[PDB]
Amino acid sequence: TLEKFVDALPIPDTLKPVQQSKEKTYYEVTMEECTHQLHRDLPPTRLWGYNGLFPGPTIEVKRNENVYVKWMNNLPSTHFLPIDHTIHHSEEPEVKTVVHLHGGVTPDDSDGYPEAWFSKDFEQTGPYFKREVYHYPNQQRGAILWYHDHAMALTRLNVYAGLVGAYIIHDPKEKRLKLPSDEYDVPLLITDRTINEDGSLFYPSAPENPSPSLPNPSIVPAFCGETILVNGKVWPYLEVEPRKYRFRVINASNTRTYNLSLDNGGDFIQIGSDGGLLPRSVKLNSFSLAPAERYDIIIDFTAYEGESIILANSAGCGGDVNPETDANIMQFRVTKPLAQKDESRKPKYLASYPSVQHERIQNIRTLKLAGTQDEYGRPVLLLNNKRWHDPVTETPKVGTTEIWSIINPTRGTHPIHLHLVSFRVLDRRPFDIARYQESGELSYTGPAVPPPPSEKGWKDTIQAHAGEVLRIAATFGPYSGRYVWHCAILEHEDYDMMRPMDITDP
Ligand SMILES: [Cu+2]
Ligand SMILES: [Cu+2]
Ligand SMILES: [Cu+2]
Ligand SMILES: [Cu+2]
Repeated sequence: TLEKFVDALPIPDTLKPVQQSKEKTYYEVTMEECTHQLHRDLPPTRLWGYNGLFPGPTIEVKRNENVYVKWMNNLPSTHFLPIDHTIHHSEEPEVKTVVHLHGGVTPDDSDGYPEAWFSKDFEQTGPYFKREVYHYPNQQRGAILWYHDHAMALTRLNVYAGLVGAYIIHDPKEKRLKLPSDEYDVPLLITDRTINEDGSLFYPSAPENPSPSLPNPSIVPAFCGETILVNGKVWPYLEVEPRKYRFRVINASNTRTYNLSLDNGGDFIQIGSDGGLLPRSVKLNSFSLAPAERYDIIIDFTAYEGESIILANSAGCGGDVNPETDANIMQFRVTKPLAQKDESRKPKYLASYPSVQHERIQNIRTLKLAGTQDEYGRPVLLLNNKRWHDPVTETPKVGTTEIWSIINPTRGTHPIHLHLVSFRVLDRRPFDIARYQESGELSYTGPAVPPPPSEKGWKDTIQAHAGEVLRIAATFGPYSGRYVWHCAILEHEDYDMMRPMDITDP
């Protein structure tokens, strides 16, 4: 297996507009079969990429920039990854695609609804499709967003194939904080993969111990890659200057949760969560990062000139972490000479607090993380006992604020994500699990615990741990329409831990 730290980290180019005016910015991105080398010692890999790139081009926008992206499909009619035709019921094309701007404050027909998919040149289109050219008005806080495929029953596959990319919102009012910028502001999209000797992607076509019950192919409830990539390279190194850098850390992995640290025991400074700048910077030695979460951090290399510091990982996936493989993410080498004085800062005071506003509670939704079992013996994961196709039940009123109480009686954590909104985190609290499943009755086995400082700002994707109740608060708006919410573990999302979320007007 593969030598760590032999390839330089790619930094995806910033996409140039096809057309741009003071009034609007117009982009085109076309999904393409392409080939790229993921490691010095691998034959080139066949992948699917936005504009033929893996990752996709980084998109950079200003707050309130009036942006249009025409997302196009120029992919083969047949997939190269194992499709399990038994998981959702229809004839439709095999390959369907739709692009979701994760974290985007987006009108509903531009949010990438799972059933607004389209095939090559939009020849066929799912029943919720309305438009070719998506509109992102970016009337939101500066933040790290990312874009990826969201097609019904295909998300885990189309993302694994390479359909991911970063999208950054710059709010000019933050410039005065003098945070590291430009070359010193670098996205890190982390994706675990398993790669065959011939260089092709491997994604499992059935679980461990294929019971000869199951279909072929069969969806699996979890995927753990043998290798870790950052920005499309296996275990890369990045040469940095001895100074402060900002990194936009994005977990673009299907299932895997990371728990990140530096091997010299040095510290990160977190300045931002999914929803933007935290009110105050937080010094951390480590942090958890589940699928779809984003951490905006500063790493201060000033005193570590000449050193090699590994970005390490302690969280296992399907087993204890292996020191020689998945315990490693990437390696910094502090050997780039300074291009100029480091005029960047690491302030304490970042932004006005979340409860700067008084909201009033319209509704309290109690939501259970559960899971029946299917025809073939496989676990099916469900939000509050509903399938995706059942009539909508999460129906908040535009303009109003709800508390959502997520109850997780399962043995694992679920990163729950809501489209459109970001939200504050209130608390987590433990409970009698056997009692909850035996009777449907909820008894707390300890006090409510507030979030850690990492989670005191704005979030859109949030870890709900086993045996706990998580409470979040969201004001739903500013758009009304048809959106979704789901577990961000893609293997779960596709079967069937995803439900519609209607935000109503009258
Ligand atoms: Cu999203
Ligand atoms: Cu997503
Ligand atoms: Cu899940
Ligand atoms: Cu989603």
